[PDB]
Amino acid sequence: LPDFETRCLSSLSKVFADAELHDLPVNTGSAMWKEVFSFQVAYRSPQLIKSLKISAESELEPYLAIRAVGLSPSELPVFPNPDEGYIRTAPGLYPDPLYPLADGVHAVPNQWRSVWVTVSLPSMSEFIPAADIGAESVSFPIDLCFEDGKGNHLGAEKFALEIIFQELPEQTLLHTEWFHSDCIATQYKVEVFSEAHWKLIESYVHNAVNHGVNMLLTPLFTPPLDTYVGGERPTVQLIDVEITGVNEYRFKFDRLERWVEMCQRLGIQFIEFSHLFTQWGAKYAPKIIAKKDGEEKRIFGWDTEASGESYSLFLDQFLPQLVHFIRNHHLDDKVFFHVSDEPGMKHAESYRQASDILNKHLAGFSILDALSDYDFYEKGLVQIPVPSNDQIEPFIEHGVEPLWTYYCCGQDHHVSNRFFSLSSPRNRVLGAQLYKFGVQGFLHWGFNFWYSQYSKKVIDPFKVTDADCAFPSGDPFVVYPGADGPLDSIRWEVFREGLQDLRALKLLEALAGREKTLALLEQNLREELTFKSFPDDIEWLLSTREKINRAIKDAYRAD
Ligand SMILES: CC1=N[C@@H]2[C@@H](O)[C@@H](O)[C@@H](CO)O[C@@H]2S1
Ligand SMILES: [Br-]
Ligand SMILES: [Br-]
Repeated sequence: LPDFETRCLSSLSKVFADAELHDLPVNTGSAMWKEVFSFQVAYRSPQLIKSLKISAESELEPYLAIRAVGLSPSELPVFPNPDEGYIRTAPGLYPDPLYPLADGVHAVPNQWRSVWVTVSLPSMSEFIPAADIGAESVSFPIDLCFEDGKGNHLGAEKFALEIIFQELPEQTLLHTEWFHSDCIATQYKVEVFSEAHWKLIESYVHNAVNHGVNMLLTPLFTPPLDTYVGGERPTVQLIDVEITGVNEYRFKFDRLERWVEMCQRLGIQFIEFSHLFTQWGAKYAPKIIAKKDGEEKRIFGWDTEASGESYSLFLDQFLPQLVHFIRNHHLDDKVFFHVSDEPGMKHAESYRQASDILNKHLAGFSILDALSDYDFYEKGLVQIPVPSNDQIEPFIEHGVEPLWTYYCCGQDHHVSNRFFSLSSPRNRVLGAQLYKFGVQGFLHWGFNFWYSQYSKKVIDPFKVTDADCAFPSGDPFVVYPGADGPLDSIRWEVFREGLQDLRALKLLEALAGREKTLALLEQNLREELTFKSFPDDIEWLLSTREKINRAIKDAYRAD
């Protein structure tokens, strides 16, 4: 029999196959009802052992999954001059995708590998095992077993999960991760809005909702994002347009009704309409296709100026009809609009002209856009600014409400992000930051972006994770394409943990008040928590959440 060693670890370790493992063992934790709780087990052999049999024994087995932590390439792990908090800076193989056990799991000579364990807890009232509804908590063991192909025992670890008998309350943070339907169609080689495409969209949206996405980017017309000037992405257009004469249109909303019904069925709460003017300037219209005498033709795009009377007349016809749709489906308090993403100060006049067209028709509706110039908000050009987390200080200082934030490739220094080359505490700490600063919404551009920069070519996300050496690996997507639907990354699992932390902090505030809650979160910090300053440390984050959980368990409750 070969030598075989194991180590039980938290969800916040990243186990590399080319390095010694310094992380300390973790064999206990706590959670609430409705929480997803995760851990992992690292293992190593001097020998090549193929097709390990890995099993768990627990009363929690109906709620438990086990997956293999796979390795992904990164050619651009970092931009120049990365800060000292980065875990690695070299190109190589990084732990990231989570694969089904049925795909096969191996021990590879003198390499630490990992399996990842997910426990998706129900409500107390749906829980199948016996449980004392009058106890403050109950602990359950989870035993994980490794055998070879022939049934010889190789290793084991025991984890003890304490479940506290309170429910993690429903998320009220607004959270959008931009959803690229085109990337689904080109990966799976299906036509846009075929029945095969709709089935895949549903699977991808269900994953998003399960990970705390409650606001979905909704493609009225092909979203004008990450597209070179004079280029295109695959047509994704929910609105049907018939051109009936020069500057004269008729509209049908049937595909939009299908999309909205899908959102309501799967648990999306807010409809975020796609941008109506081109990125980084608001200079042009999106690609728009229409039918003339049965035949499809492009009527708007990079050859139709945003300020031209042609696009103005089109929107004067379209937008009142979309408002009628919104009122007829009782969506009045459930919608957001976009003008144009990421304008600079040099683009303020064009952004204003575009905003003025929408404001003729969309009075009473929420309008937001990603942009970070406070000087740009002062002049009333944008209703809800969404500043980046490294530029948020002036928005906080001036009491802007509702407060939103985002991050992307530009947020490479100090702040929370989700790059391969950053630690899992640096990802998960966002939750605590959103709590302390009273943030109302979080936006990310990259649920499943699987093209290169400017959408010049299709890439394979299992081979190219940096959009062809443009964006640090991890920025453009959190899910990979499995055979029948999405595969999670460890980064996506850790992001959900941050959201859960925010929900736990808000519960402790309901029970004990904001002053005591903030005092607990900041206990023994050398410096105040900010978006740029925090302990990047596994023990700090785990012990802080354990303290929050203990305070909830011990609090005096009303019925
Ligand atoms: C809201 C955003 N808009 C941009 C996206 O379209 C991408 O280019 C991304 C790259 O990191 O950067 C920003 S994040
Ligand atoms: Br051996
Ligand atoms: Br929340």
